[PDB]
Amino acid sequence: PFLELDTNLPANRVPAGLEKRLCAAAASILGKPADRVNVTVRPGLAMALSGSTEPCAQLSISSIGVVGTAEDNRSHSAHFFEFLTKELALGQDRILIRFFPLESWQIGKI
Amino acid sequence: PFLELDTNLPANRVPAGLEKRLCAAAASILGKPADRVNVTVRPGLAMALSGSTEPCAQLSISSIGVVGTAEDNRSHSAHFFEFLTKELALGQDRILIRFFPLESWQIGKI
Amino acid sequence: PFLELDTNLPANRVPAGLEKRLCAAAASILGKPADRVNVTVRPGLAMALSGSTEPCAQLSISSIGVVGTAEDNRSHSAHFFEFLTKELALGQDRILIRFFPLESWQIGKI
Ligand SMILES: O=C(O)c1cccc(-c2cc(C(=O)O)ncc2C(=O)O)c1
Ligand SMILES: O=C(O)c1cccc(-c2cc(C(=O)O)ncc2C(=O)O)c1
Ligand SMILES: O=C(O)c1cccc(-c2cc(C(=O)O)ncc2C(=O)O)c1
Repeated sequence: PFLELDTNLPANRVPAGLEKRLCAAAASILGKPADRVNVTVRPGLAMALSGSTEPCAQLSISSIGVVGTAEDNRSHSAHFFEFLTKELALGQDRILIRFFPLESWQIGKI
Repeated sequence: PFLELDTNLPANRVPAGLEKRLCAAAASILGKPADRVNVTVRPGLAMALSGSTEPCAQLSISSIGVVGTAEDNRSHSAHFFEFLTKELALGQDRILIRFFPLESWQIGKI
Repeated sequence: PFLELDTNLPANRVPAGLEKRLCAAAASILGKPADRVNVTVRPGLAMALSGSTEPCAQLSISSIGVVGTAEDNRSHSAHFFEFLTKELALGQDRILIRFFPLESWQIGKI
């Protein structure tokens, strides 16, 4: 799976090694091996979420695994909110998650 | 809606509070309440647009609202070009917009 | 076409003008004119790829040109791995490419 996290938290306000803890958490949450988990964190951005510029984060999750129902993703979403609220001291209303299906042909390795 | 703006303008060359003005503009343009508008600005990137490295910007707009016709989006596009040309002193040829449909199930809140 | 490259290489460790060489390479690889090629490089990010935080890069390629088969993209992928391995001194296992189809209506110019 492919995780992309944008935040207006400055790089020096983001916990050291967040990308490592999010990778291991994502493997456990999504039930995938760690060696197939990809995380990108882009801190220090200018962001407005739900109309406001308080600290926030946007998480994109892209995977062959993504099933196009709310319920299929709701347990995953709940875990990712719990992870990000504790790591970045964000309220529940300062995080949004977007899920994107992928197919095998779209992924280039070699 | 979800707005993502990449630019090669350095962070200190981007107008203070662009993310706030783009959020309010987007609400007015897309006819959505401000509290459902999300903006991310990523300045200081290395960018080539239409083959050149002059100042430029790429805007992604993702929404349940996006209708898969040029004409449905053309009035929106026109407004976003007018907004970005004036804020970032870019010519019309230095901006590209991409529209992406979303469905409700893809969005995780809580 | 639209190329987006994320890397954990610091901006000052990324070769000067990578965005220009990637633009010209992409035009030659994808068989498109340079003036329709768009490249974004976002360096200095925190990244884990295949579970690890060694230097890596993620390349997204979005185009009307993208055909939904592995084989249609495999020659393109091979060229982009060859380009990035030599520019960023990354091993083959430290790069992942994702291909995304676009339709004309999604692209706003003016
Ligand atoms: O399934 C494969 O063998 C394969 C081939 C290329 C890439 C991937 C892949 C897919 C996903 C995902 O969609 O969640 N995540 C990680 C990988 C990967 O192997 O890096 C998987
Ligand atoms: O429609 C809802 O109630 C709902 C639930 C979760 C997320 C969103 C949503 C959708 C969009 C959009 O697709 O343009 N924009 C903002 C939101 C949001 O409520 O944050 C809307
Ligand atoms: O085909 C067109 O005339 C046209 C109109 C608007 C945007 C684009 C376009 C499409 C792609 C692509 O999907 O690979 N790449 C570059 C462009 C562009 O003209 O900037 C093309």
